[PDB]
Order: sequence, then structure tokens, then C-alpha cells
Amino acid sequence: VSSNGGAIKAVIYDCDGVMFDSFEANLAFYQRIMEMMGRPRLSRDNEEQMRILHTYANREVLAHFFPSPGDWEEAVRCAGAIDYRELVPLMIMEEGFREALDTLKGRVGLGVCTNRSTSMDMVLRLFSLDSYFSIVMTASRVTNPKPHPEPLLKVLEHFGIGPREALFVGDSEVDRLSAEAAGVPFVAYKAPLPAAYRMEHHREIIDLLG
Ligand SMILES: [Mg+2]
Repeated sequence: VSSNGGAIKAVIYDCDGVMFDSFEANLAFYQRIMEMMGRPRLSRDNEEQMRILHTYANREVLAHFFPSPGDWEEAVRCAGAIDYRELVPLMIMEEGFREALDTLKGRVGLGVCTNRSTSMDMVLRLFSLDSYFSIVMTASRVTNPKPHPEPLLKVLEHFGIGPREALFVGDSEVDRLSAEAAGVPFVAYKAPLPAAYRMEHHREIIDLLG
């Protein structure tokens, strides 16, 4: 509603690494693929396997664990058979995030800016966060997703504000580059990124609205 006397009229959040931790959801996704393929389960104690799950993308993860001829095609078939709606409850909300939204609601406009395509609206519904955000920017709602400025430029047009009247909270370089190209002050969340502000806990956002 923007009742804040400070310069910030809206706070925009990235999803993965900022609102939620999806490691347990991504791990359960590949564990189920191993079970359907009759392969041994992945181990949390295996550093290389966990490095692959943290850094590699979906296609390259399957291409890595299934190098035997014919197995990759069956692995992609198993991945597409899994209903991701069963994996959303495995996502772990970042500590103090809902409490921070409750502190912001009515004081500033609230938005989401994610590179997710279909899942974001379902994530907000299942975690009861769909009462907070007036704009939910996804990859399916822009021609050019992050690190392009388009999604953040649509957020400024949505609230009818200037770039320096908004904050974008992100944990990745693509979040920072999108904010830089849009001219929106960036807030680094638990990340080593050059930013206007940084946060180690979500409760700090109430002090960055000046
Ligand atoms: Mg992120």
C-alpha cells in the first residue's frame, strides 16, 4: 500500500536462495529418478555428487549420471513423469521470511522476480504467500528473463515508481546484473555480491526502506 515515509515504495524478492532453499526438493527429485532407473541412491556424504546437484543444470545432471548408451533417453522420460507438485512441500522457507513480509505488508509494495516458468504461482499458493505480492514476475511473463532488466522494469511500471524507489533482494549474479541494467538498488542476501545493501537475516529489510 506504500505507507512508508522513506524513499523505498516497493521491495522485490528473488525466489531460490532468498525466499526458499530447494536443495532437499532437488535431491528428492533425482533420488526418485535413480529409483525408477534401478540405480543406487545418491549420497549426501559424496562431495562430487552434491557439487553436481548444486551447480549443474537439470539436463547436465541426467547426462552425467546416465552416460551408458540408451539410459539418458529413459532418464529424461522418468524426470518428465514426476509431478513437481509433490516436491514443492520439500522446499524450506528461509528463516524469518514470512515474519519480514508481515512487517513490510502495507508499508511497501511487494513483488516476486524469478526465472521460474510454471511453478512460482503454485509455490506461493502451497506456502500461503499469495496474500502478499501484487506482482509475480516469471520467465513465462517476460520475453527476456534475468540478467535482462525487463522483469524489474515491468515491476516499476506496475507500482508506477522510479528505479531508485524499489529494492531487489537476490542471491545470484544474474539478480545483480538485472538490477544494475534496470538501475534498481540491489540487496545481496547471504551472497558475496556488490550491492547497495546486504542482509544476513530477512528481518533487516525494515531498516533499508529509508
Ligand atoms: Mg536466487
